[PDB]
Amino acid sequence: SVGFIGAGQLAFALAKGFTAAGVLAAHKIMASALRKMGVKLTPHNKETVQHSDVLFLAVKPHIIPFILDEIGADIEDRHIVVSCAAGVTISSIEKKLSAFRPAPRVIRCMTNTPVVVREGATVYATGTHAQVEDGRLMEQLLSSVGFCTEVEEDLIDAVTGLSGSGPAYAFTALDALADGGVKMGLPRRLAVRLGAQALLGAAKMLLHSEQHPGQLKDNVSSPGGATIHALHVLESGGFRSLLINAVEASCIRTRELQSMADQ
Amino acid sequence: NLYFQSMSVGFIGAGQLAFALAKGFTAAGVLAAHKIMASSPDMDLATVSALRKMGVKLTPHNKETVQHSDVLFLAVKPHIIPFILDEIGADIEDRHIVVSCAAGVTISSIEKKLSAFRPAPRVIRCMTNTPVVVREGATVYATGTHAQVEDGRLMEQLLSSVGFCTEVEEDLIDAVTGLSGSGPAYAFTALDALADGGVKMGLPRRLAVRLGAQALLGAAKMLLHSEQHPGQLKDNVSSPGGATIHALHVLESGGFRSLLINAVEASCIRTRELQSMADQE
Amino acid sequence: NLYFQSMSVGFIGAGQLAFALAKGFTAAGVLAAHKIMASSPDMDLATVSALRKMGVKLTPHNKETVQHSDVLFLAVKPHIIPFILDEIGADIEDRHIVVSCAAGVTISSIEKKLSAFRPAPRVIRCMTNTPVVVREGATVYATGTHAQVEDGRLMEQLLSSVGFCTEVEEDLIDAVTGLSGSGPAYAFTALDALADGGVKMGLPRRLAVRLGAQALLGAAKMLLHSEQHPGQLKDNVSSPGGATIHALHVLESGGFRSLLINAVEASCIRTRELQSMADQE
Amino acid sequence: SVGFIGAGQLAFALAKGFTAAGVLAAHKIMASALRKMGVKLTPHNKETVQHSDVLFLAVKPHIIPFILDEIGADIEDRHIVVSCAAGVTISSIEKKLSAFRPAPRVIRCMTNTPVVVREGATVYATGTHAQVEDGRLMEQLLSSVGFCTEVEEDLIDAVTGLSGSGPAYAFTALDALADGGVKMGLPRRLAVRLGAQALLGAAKMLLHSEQHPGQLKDNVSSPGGATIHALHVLESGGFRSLLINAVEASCIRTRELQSMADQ
Amino acid sequence: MSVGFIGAGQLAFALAKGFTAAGVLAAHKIMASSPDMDLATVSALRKMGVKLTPHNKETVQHSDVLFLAVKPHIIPFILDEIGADIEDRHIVVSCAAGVTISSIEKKLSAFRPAPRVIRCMTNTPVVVREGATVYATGTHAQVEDGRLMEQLLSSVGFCTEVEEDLIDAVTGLSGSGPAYAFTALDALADGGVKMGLPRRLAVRLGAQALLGAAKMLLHSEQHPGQLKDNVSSPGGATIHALHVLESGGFRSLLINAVEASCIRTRELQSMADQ
Repeated sequence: SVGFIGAGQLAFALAKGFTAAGVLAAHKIMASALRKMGVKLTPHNKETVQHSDVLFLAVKPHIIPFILDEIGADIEDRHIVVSCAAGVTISSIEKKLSAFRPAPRVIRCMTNTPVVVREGATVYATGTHAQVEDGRLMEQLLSSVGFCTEVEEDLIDAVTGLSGSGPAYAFTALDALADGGVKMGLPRRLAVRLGAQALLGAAKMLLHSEQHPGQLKDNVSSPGGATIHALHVLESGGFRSLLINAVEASCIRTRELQSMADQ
Repeated sequence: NLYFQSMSVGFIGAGQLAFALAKGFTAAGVLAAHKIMASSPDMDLATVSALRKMGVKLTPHNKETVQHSDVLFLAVKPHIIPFILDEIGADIEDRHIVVSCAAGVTISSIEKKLSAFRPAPRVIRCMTNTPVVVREGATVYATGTHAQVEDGRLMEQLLSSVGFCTEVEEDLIDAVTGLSGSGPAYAFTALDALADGGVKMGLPRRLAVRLGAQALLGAAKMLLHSEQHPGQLKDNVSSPGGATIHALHVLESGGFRSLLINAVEASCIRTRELQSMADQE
Repeated sequence: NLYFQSMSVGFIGAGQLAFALAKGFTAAGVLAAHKIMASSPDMDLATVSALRKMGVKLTPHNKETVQHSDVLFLAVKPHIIPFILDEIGADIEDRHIVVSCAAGVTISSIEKKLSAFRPAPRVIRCMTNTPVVVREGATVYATGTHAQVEDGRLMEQLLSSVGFCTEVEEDLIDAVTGLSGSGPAYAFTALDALADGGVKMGLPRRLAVRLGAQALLGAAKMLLHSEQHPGQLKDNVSSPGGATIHALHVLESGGFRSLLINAVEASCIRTRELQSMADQE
Repeated sequence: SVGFIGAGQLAFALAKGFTAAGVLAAHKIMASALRKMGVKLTPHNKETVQHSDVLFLAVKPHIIPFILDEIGADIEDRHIVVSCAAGVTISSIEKKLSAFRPAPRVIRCMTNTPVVVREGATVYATGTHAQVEDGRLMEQLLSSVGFCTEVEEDLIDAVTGLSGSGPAYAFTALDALADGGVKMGLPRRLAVRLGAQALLGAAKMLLHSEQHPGQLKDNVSSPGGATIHALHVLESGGFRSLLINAVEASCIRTRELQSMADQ
Repeated sequence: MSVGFIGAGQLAFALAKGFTAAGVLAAHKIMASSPDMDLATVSALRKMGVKLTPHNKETVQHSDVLFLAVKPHIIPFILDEIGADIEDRHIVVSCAAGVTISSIEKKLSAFRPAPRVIRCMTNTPVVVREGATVYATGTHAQVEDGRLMEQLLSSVGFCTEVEEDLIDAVTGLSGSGPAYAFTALDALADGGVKMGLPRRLAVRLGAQALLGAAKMLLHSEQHPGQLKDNVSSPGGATIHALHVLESGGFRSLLINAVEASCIRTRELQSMADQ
């Protein structure tokens, strides 16, 4: 049994991904188009906690404690509490929950919206009292909707900057690539389709290759060709540096949010 | 569905594109490796020996590839095409469909050269990309004057086995080159850079490369499976005050969007130049 | 609908905002001009004499405005608010709703000052903008500790007569200031620049000003009447190879988008500073 | 009776605008959601021309002649031919049509998509054989869906750069303003609503004022305030120059398209 | 002596207002003609005492000195309209942007030989009698014509004779100059408002600062760099501010403007000479 606290864009994404995986029946999950896929709903978080065994929390960082205060009394020995809330630290969750019952089993998750098409990127960190089997169960569950691996909690800020914010970098890139295609005479719908297919195929090539991305870049840029001409104009605008800047900005903002959680 | 489990394919050229197409086609099961022959001027390349291990037939003689083939792919550097056409023109038969992947080389230029030998050559111009090697390529094609309707149908069936494929008017192919032709190199560059940023912020390189590649693959699949605008998805995922909208602002401040427009335009314009450089000679 | 055709409104301040609100309210017919009183320290301003011609009552004495009013708008420079509250605090009655439009001045700071005199002051914080003068303003409000539910309802009815109006949590008002508070100045700047571009390309200035203002008004109305994303509308209107997508590229190359993000952020941050500068004193 | 040749985004926009104006009944217009509002449809341009008195042409520039060749024989004395096609010159239309019948009555229109909410910006130029009453009828028709005025044909390129492309500049601006609002903590939907309302209100203020936009800027920027701080950061990025660059780029591209028409 | 204006735009008004404010001409001796005269320009000119008429030929018949202050591409049309009405007594003074003495003489010479033509590059501050004007004399202008022109244009500001091939550069500098100043003053006022000044005071102080600095330079033998040195105390506010101007290439932007305006003027002279 799984539950969600928050019905944001990441709650639906995970529920859609889990049900599409066939790893969970839609009626064994309740949250606090969901009904269309057969997801029980409620406006009282206490009802989800009662229902749940593994319990997800999807809320804004500054909202989490209020759910914890409300449900803290109902956390049982059986519960694994999995927080996806951006910037909320394991420490802040355990401190709240330990006021009610000692040894809350807490896992901190950093996932992304492509779990909705089962191509997510997820990392997780295990809390003070999570047993070894809890982390293994987490990895098996989140592996059903994409890549999943364990990290130390102090890398989640960096992961956020890369694969957490990554999809938005890609949506920005795909909008611009389609603008470029339209400038050069392509219909908008075809430009969006072609750019998305190019990025998907390149990403899969890299994941299926043992080679460096620079190596694949080299392999595809013929001497004097169209592609190396285009790579030059990327380089002249500092394209690489902007993506480094982005990962860094999102990571650093996550640290500022983690500090507000730990205040 | 058209029956072609018994047709032969040839590549003039044995480089990255010929390898990627042969690998994708055989992995799709639509062609048996022994029905594929590729010819290379320098048969000491890495792509050549990998074609051998696949079971493709390799030869130094372009005429042998022609005599083997029903579908004939031209996958050589562009300024080589006029010499290849002179070399094999008299070996083109009525059965041949000639599929040019040479960037910028136009249908008219190919038909002009081949018409000197036998009238009505069946020519298709293709714009595809290396991710056909994992069957996720992006392919467009344009059909020539003497290409029968069934030739375009066969073309689309074959290239759809290794990725997206659709027919366009020839005058869009230069723009497609700037977008999905060059597209994978833009993504490889972005992925190297994203991984550098992950490493700067403390991730191991191997994990940074894996995470950034998975983010890009997932985002692209989301867009393809959504009816929605990429701006709508950007809005959907960017929580107020959060890490992502902070990172998007630093992308905007460097003109990130404009660089990708610049790239599509430059690749397209260079493709037009190569085509005009061709015809001046 | 709440009956208030018989309540009196007062403005502390008689500047641009007080004029714009009085003009919008009277043009909406929701208030008669003689039910409005405004007080100014310098009654030699242009806004003062225009208020006179409208039929608004003008006075130099802030206490007289308070004794006249049921709804009391504070529309003065921000660092003036502490002195005004000291001056009129003992004149606040149980009937008064105090509506602060002072940028950055927080509900807590106002309630602290007014609580010294009479407990439970009814305070609402407003963030509105000058286009209320043509009844197309953008207004948000936040209700204070002692504001009854009906006070927020009355507030929204009144401010909705002159534009969009909705209730927010107080901690969004700084961001609203950066966006719709300052927004009209960003548009005036853009319209001057657009007109310069029209004149450069040969249009008469008067026509350039009219065309650019109409383009902006129409585009904004389209967005408000569409469910769609502004990126979707940008895609809808940008024909392949056309004039508009060429112009969008030059906007992107200068980081146009990032400048507007920078502007919203700077106005918001300055608004936070003014609020913190307040409380340090 | 009115007809449309092309069912692009501008054909629907005009038909939606005319029907919303009550200046035309939807069934007195045919094109070559339209049926939903009661607009007769057909795939043969010759059928619209037969049906029509005033005849609009909405097609890509490089497509116009093919409609003219197809319908040229059917143009009658009664017809006013109104081209909205981007970059297609009066000269290129009259030259094609005069091969069939002398003295075609041609008007060249530069309108924009906000005609769909009856806030368009339209200019028109009258051709060699348009009578005076034709231009007056045009102005009355296009005034029902926004501002309309006559110009010389050699200003249409400039108008395109300003009010033709203008709405896209505004959609770009509104997306960025909403990104800024979201960065500073606002929900996306509220940020989009507030920014659009701010731009609409500012534009209306300017249209209802006799004052200069600089004058309204001055009137609203209080000393030391939030707004003048934000205006400074616009100025430091050359904000004004980018909008000049845009009007110029769209105008110049229109000239290049007019040259392809006149080749 | 009497003066005519073909054209009633901002520059013909400025000259007419300046000439009348100077008293060198009684306004009833001034005629202006336009096919569509601005609503406020009619009332201002009529209250000024300026005779108004829609027919360019009435202006010509009325005038001894005849200013042409119209959009450049209109000029060939004007010259063909009035060319037959030019007499020996006429001095034709062109203010039209980039219209060359050659293009005017070629047109006028078709009607009567030896048209007396002067080309003028003036600016709008003639309206407050602080204009900057240069002029070039044409092939058949007599020596006394140039003298009369300089005496007239000196009544409303600085005036000196130049070779015609410097008028493009003069356009870039003093012709366009006032607009550079108006742009500068708006920005300086934004800066004053940013730092806490009321808009009205900021506008007044910046305009007064510019006026006084320009007068200092005019009344000085000294280099502008030398005046900059005299007012910049060590470590002070002013040298700090000059540094941030330097870091943005302030000087280069003004050189760019002069050059761009000059070069645009040459493009307009080519169109006239086409």
